[PDB]
Amino acid sequence: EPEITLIIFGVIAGVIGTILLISYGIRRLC
Amino acid sequence: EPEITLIIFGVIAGVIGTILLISYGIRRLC
Ligand SMILES: CCCCCCCC/C=C\CCCCCCCC(=O)OC[C@@H](O)CO
Repeated sequence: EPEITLIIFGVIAGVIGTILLISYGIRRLC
Repeated sequence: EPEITLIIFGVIAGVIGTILLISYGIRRLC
């Protein structure tokens, strides 16, 4: 039942969110 | 409220997961 969909997408929004945020903290660091 | 609880956990698990993944990936792969 679609209760896991909230988890997977939350992970997706969690993984994507961290990669980009760190990539914006490193983009200056060459 | 239970839906947002599942989504938030996905984010937290996603945030902690990605941080550890690349932190334990940068230092490893030299
Ligand atoms: C950077 C990667 C981050 C990975 C984080 C992974 C987080 C996983 C979080 C939660 C996993 C829960 C797994 C849930 C496992 C479902 C159990 C099951 O099979 O029962 C199904 C029933 O509905 C049948 O009636």
